[PDB]
Amino acid sequence: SSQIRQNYSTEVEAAVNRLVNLYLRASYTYLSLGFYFDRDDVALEGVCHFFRELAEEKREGAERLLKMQNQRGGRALFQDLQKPSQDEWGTTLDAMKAAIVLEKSLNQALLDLHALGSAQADPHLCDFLESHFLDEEVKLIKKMGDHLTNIQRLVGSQAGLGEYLFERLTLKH
Amino acid sequence: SSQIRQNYSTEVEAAVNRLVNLYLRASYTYLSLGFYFDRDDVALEGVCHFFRELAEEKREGAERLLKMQNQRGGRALFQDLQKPSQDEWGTTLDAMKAAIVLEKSLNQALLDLHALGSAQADPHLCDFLESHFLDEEVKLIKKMGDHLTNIQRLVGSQAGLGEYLFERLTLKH
Amino acid sequence: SSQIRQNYSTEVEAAVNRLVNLYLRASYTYLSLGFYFDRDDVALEGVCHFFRELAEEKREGAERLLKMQNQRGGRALFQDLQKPSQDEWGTTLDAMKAAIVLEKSLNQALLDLHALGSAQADPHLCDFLESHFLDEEVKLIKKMGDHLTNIQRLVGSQAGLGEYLFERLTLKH
Amino acid sequence: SSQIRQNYSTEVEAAVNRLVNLYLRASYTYLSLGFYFDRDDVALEGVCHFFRELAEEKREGAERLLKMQNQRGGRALFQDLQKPSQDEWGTTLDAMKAAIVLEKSLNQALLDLHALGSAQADPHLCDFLESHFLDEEVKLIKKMGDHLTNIQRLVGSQAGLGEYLFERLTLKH
Amino acid sequence: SSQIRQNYSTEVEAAVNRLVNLYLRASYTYLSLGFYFDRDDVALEGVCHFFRELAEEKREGAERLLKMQNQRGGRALFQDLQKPSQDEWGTTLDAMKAAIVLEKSLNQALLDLHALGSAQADPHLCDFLESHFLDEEVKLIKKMGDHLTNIQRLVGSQAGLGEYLFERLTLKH
Ligand SMILES: [Rh+]
Ligand SMILES: [Rh+]
Ligand SMILES: [Rh+]
Ligand SMILES: [Rh+]
Ligand SMILES: [Rh+]
Ligand SMILES: [Rh+]
Ligand SMILES: [Rh+]
Ligand SMILES: [Rh+]
Ligand SMILES: [Rh+]
Ligand SMILES: [Rh+]
Repeated sequence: SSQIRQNYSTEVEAAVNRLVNLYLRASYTYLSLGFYFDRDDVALEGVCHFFRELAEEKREGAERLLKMQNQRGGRALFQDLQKPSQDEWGTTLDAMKAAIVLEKSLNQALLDLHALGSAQADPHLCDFLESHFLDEEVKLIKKMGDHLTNIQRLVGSQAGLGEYLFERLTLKH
Repeated sequence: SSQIRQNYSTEVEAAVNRLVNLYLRASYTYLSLGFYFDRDDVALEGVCHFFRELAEEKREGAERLLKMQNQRGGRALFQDLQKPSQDEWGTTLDAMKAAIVLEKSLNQALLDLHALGSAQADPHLCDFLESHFLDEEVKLIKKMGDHLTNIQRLVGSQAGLGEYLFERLTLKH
Repeated sequence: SSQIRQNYSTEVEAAVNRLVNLYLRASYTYLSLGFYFDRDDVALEGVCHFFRELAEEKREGAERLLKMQNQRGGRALFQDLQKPSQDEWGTTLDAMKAAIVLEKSLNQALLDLHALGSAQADPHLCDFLESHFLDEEVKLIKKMGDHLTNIQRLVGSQAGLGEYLFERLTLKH
Repeated sequence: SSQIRQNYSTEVEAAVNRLVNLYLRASYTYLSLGFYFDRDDVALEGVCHFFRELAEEKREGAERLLKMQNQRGGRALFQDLQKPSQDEWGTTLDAMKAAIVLEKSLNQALLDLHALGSAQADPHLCDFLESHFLDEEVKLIKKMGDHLTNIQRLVGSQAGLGEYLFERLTLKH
Repeated sequence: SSQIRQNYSTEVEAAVNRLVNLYLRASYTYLSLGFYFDRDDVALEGVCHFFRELAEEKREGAERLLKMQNQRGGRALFQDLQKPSQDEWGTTLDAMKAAIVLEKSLNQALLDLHALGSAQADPHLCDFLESHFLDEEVKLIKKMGDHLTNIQRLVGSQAGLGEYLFERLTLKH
């Protein structure tokens, strides 16, 4: 390019690069979450596994965006990746709350990009986001909301017991 | 028909149509119960599965009745299907109580129909209800009573914990 | 929820609940159609099979909508299900005409919902309807139009003969 | 016996022997029907097959009754078997009408025997008739009624054509 | 070329290019015929299949000619492809008549080319037409003549019935 670029605005190109940064930031956040749950003084393997899988999914999301950027003739531009918001993530409940906040933020960014593409008359972009991002995000947020509810029901007056049981009976493979 | 109809009273034909409505109503009730347990703020997958399976069983029961109606030369007549008694179903305990009430009502309707058939000297009807309905209903009600007892034992002073454990350890496949 | 709900209007939530009622009503209509063709004085097995399969498809459509409602954080609300428009459905031709009228009505409801979602800036909804409903409906209506044409060609001056042949040579498996 | 006989009245024993004669008579009637359709000037193989299968089923019914008679300690007593009501059976329509008349007569005899057994407080008899006779008869009569309807629809103004098509497309394996 | 060209006249080269245009035109005609029979108000799947297969065969014929043109050192030259002679094709009978007219025209063009090749002393050309075109065309025209005869016999006084039966019992796979 510019030998292939067609109907692909500079605005959308810039927003795609920003979304890549957001997805890589989310991947980094999930990497931190996963290793926190691997600490010997935390030790919840099912929760390490849940977050490590999400780190992989977010990195895959970034790569799909980057591939799309190149398919349209746009140019990938990478920025610094800011460190995650916390160094320690508290309880499973605290972590799951932070994760849903994070996913809602990604979802809103996807919706904003879809709106931009619709405004720019870019149906390929709209289709691409629909096909590989919007429903995945909705399904993920539903799963996290389900988890949050189960974690909340388990707090009772025996929070340690509840945290163990949720990891053993819901999260662990 | 009337080319095949033999020993099949208008009373039994009408009661079969009413029973079809009752079974379809029960199927609809179980559909509502299943989706309630799928809500992100309820999130008890084993309970969604239990009730969704029952919705299927009740619809199958209605279809078996309708097939029998046609085999005897009776005429299926459908009525409005009233919506389920509740929009929200409370706890697993509340739902299981509502389900046993519902099944007892179906059972009583089957017993009433059997009595009508016996009064009408209709042994095919009596056999049909015996063969595919009465024992199924008894087995189902026993299972629900077993579940109720286990749910009740689990309430303790930690109801959330008990509700989670019953779903994980009894209901989930 | 409201812990997961995002970009999901009360208008769309209400319209989804109405569409569920429409699909369940259509399922009930096809149940009635199927059993009518099973009557000993009608006895067209291929036509029973065609309509019974459609009853299943419409119920599946309702369930997909209900699952989506929960994924978005909306709340399923069920209403009375009105009985089908007829108790007896006439000829295969009459039934197929009623079925296309019914499917066109479902299609229009889908189009209205898509328009609402587009107006509400809800791309997940738009995608969902596109992905699992709009093309299925178009394909189904085409098939029914094909059937209608073949049935119409077969009426001739020997309608009974034509009705038998269409059931034997087009509909029966 | 009388070493095993228990709760088995002379009335029921006599009625079982009469029912055996009725079933063997029906088997003989179906044998005649089958061979009539095998005549070179009739030549409807699907109709020969339908009636020959029924001859076998009726003989099996007689044998099940005779086995039951011996299991209860009753004594089989055979009478002359009267020849079938006709030597020539007309059209497929005529034959199917005669067959439904015949099956209705067997059904009524079964119902009469069930009533006798109920009056004699003979639950084994009632169960036996329910288990192997009443539903089989209902299913058979439904099938014949279905056939009659299809045959009737096919008469049109081209009866020969209709008779051929029904044999080829419904009856033939 | 001209490095390979040997015994290949400019006359034959030009006639091969014209025949390519004729075969592609025939392919286009069969494409139109196929989609006409797919219309919801025509709906004869066996006839769509028959003509769609012929569209493929004619395109293959054109490609074989083009390959031969290159093997001999001739130069493919493409011309505009005129649209088919009709937009709507009437009955199966009308379509089959148009198809035989079309195939006879292709056959005559093949015969004319063979005569040209014989006149030009071009045995490779003569062999090529014999090997892959002349017998295929004769076999195809025989099949179409067979179909025409069967369609004509079926018109009777019930043309719709006949058109359905021919599609179901001769054409459909
Ligand atoms: Rh996993
Ligand atoms: Rh979109
Ligand atoms: Rh299950
Ligand atoms: Rh009974
Ligand atoms: Rh099917
Ligand atoms: Rh859309
Ligand atoms: Rh058979
Ligand atoms: Rh009985
Ligand atoms: Rh083919
Ligand atoms: Rh030659």
